[PDB]
Amino acid sequence: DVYAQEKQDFVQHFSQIVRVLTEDEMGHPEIGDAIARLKEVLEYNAIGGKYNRGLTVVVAFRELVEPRKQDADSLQRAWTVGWCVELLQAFFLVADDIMDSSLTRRGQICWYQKPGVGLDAINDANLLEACIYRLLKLYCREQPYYLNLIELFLQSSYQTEIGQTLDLLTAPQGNVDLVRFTEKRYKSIVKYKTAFYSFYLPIAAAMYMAGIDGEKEHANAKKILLEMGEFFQIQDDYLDLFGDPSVTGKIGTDIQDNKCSWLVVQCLQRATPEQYQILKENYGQKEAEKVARVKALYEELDLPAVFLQYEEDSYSHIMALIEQYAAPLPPAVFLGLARKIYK
Amino acid sequence: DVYAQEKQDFVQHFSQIVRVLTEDEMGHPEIGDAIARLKEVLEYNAIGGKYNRGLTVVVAFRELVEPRKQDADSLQRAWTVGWCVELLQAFFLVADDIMDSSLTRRGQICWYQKPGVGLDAINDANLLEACIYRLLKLYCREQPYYLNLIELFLQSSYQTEIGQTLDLLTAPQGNVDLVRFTEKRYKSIVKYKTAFYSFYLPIAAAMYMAGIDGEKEHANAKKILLEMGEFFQIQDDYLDLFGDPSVTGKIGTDIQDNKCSWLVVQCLQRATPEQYQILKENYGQKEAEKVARVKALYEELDLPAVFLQYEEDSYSHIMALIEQYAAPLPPAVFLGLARKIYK
Ligand SMILES: CC(=O)Nc1cc(-c2cccc3ccccc23)c2nc(/C=C/P(=O)(O)O)ccc2c1
Ligand SMILES: CC(=O)Nc1cc(-c2cccc3ccccc23)c2nc(/C=C/P(=O)(O)O)ccc2c1
Repeated sequence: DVYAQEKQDFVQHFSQIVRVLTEDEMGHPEIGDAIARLKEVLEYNAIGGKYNRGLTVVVAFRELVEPRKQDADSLQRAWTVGWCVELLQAFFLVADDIMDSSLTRRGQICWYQKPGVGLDAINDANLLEACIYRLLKLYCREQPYYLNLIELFLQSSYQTEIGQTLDLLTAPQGNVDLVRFTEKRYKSIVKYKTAFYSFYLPIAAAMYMAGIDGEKEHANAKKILLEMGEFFQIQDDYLDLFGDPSVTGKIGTDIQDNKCSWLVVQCLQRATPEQYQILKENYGQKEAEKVARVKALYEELDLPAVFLQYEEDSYSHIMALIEQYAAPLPPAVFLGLARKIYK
Repeated sequence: DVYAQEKQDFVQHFSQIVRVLTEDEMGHPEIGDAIARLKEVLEYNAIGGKYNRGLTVVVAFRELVEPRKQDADSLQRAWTVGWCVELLQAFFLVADDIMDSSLTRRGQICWYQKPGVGLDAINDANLLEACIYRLLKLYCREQPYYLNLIELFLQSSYQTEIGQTLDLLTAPQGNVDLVRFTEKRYKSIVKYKTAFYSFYLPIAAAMYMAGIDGEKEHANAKKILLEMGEFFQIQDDYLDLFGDPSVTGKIGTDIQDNKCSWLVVQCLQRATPEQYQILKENYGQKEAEKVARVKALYEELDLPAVFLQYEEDSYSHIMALIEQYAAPLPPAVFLGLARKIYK
């Protein structure tokens, strides 16, 4: 498995990334302390996840470039670009965790929750973002796709932030309103908040690294990748509730947290005025009594079967997209990822 | 006065900036709400200040470019780049206000303190940052200084964030330690936190817009501009305490807020072990009794005269820098600004 293989050389490349990002401290000892803090931030925040978005950059680079044109240097840049994706994510997670008052991330305490950190994590989240562009400069400045990468990370930050704004408008911190939890609104939040950076960004960055810079190829890649993104989030919402917590490594939280899960959208789409009332009361409460009452309504409305039919239809449609829009890219670029996303 | 003049056309250009930044909503009504929120953010945060950094871009552009080469379009871009500086600042202020738990900014309630906003201002601060690069793309993508501007805003965000990290390490939220309040540390905080974006960035952006892209000219501009920045912050710390609040439009806060003011650095530099003890007790307290006791120690240590001698020496040195490093730029570029900074 292309991913499992690559994981070692990718994670060992983090040591280099940090060394390089703490190198300006040598010529400027004045900022040494801030750099020392920068090291803590990266070491805590960029490490610990599965590195799936970062690894997509590498996997795609290897499938888009001739093994002859995959010299030591190209690879060093490929791992760096994957790391910039992880850095982009680490920045939205640090920030999101502050914004949603989260306690834990990847099982460990959120960076902002650490004693001594707090709201100083806001500046930390900005520093993780700064590193993206610092790395792009250090590794890619002489490459023709340099401006291309800069722009894509930028466009992706804005897409995500715009997505976050939409999500923050939909489910406010102290407001319960299932009215604005529509299918049309859900797909948008997922497109802007998740899909762009999670799916478009990693292949898109490898495409540019391979010299595939065409507006249309990118648009074809985007057509496919955004749809995969839509399925991924819908699956994440399903696995949050109905998913066995052993394999996933997560416990049900969407219901308590008033989140705009696909389940609630579907529940709202298919409900009698009386069925809507029960959810109105139970959804959003930190009481196992009410949390179990919501799962009982989803079950009654046969949503686990509305999802199974959706996963069946989605995989079908994604293959129909791959057939239609892969060319001239190798279908393996999208098939490798689809394999990971669907079961 | 070059600034006072320019202010009108600059502030009227904000209407265009917002129109342009809310234009993607027309082709994507899905995100309309987020864009509507983006409008609130810009309208509140980017408007209300003196626009001094933004106006420096314009003033410098006008002094670096031949009036013949100052066509309608060049000007539209010049006002946009000035606006990107204001947008850069609006982003550090929104974030800083959250980080330091500030109540008011420019007399009005901090954006995060507004009912319904709160920590959602973190995402807002990120959106103001996104707009910089969105504008640069919309107005400057066909220009040879395009990558140059992108990079400078990026380098300046990181410089500022690195500065912020240093400042957050120096004076922690619940920790009183005057030991790390050194001259060497103060100059660094000021260089990274304030000087780079406030002084280098605006002239530097106009330089690139004028086709002055040389590493050495920029380094010469930087030599001068960073020194001006050092004087500006030292003056801001002085005016915070000893300055008449009518002309300034601010009331003394540094002492209560445990801030690494130049005054405290000087007080610490020139103090008997007994004089240090009095400050140790009084500095950082929300009690008019202790706040007045600190101002009495600064007064006794003749710091208002240590500042007057410093302002005398600084203006002298800044002129010696202008003589030495202005060429081939017109000295008026730096003299116009120095005029504004010194009395
Ligand atoms: C059927 C199924 O459970 N699929 C599946 C597939 C992936 C996934 C794999 C490869 C590339 C990706 C590229 C983009 C998005 C996802 C992926 C996946 N990723 C994560 C990310 C962890 P982190 O890196 O945040 O710490 C979590 C759960 C996942 C589940
Ligand atoms: C002797 C003296 O008080 N000088 C003086 C000069 C300026 C200043 C002028 C022009 C360009 C600049 C460019 C960079 C920095 C400062 C300046 C100045 N700016 C501000 C910024 C306000 P805002 O725009 O935050 O809302 C506040 C006080 C100021 C005082």
